[PDB]
Amino acid sequence: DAKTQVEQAHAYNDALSAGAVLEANNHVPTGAGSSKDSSLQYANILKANNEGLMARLKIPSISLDLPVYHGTADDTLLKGLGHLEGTSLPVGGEGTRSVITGHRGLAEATMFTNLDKVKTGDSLIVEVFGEVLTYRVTSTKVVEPEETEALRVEEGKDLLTLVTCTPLGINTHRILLTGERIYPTP
Ligand SMILES: [Cl-]
Ligand SMILES: [Cl-]
Repeated sequence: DAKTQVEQAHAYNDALSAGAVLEANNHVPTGAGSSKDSSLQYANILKANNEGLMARLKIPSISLDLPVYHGTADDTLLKGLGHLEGTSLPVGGEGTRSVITGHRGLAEATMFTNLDKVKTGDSLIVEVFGEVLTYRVTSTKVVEPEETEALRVEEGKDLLTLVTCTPLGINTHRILLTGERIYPTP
């Protein structure tokens, strides 16, 4: 059912027009995608356990290794990183953009506090249902509270986008970065 869950994820990504927006003065990114097939149920795809675990994300340059969950509810984001519903599931594919968010500034956990230390050329590594996908960081950006940033699919690229979030009512700059799929020798 790992084989199948990954095939289901690709089918979901095929039906989805991925998109997101970082809204002005919003503490979390906003999902902004649509699906040509709503029978592919998000919660049930890449469902590794009953708590909604999807994947793990590693960023060796900042010693990060965290669980990735379905969705970006408040409680989820205190357990780990949230996948932003409306964006591609993190199984790759041409014309995909997967968005994952996590807190900065907490005392109780690091989460994405050191995301600003990530630089172009660094690896982002997704471990998902037994597969390992590597992305190389190609852009980093500070998005100030007053700015709005659309996150759209780019051509036939296979993109992973990470963005910081905060608790509700904490209005501060976001760190946004994107990596593109690469293929290290196995
Ligand atoms: Cl593809
Ligand atoms: Cl805290």
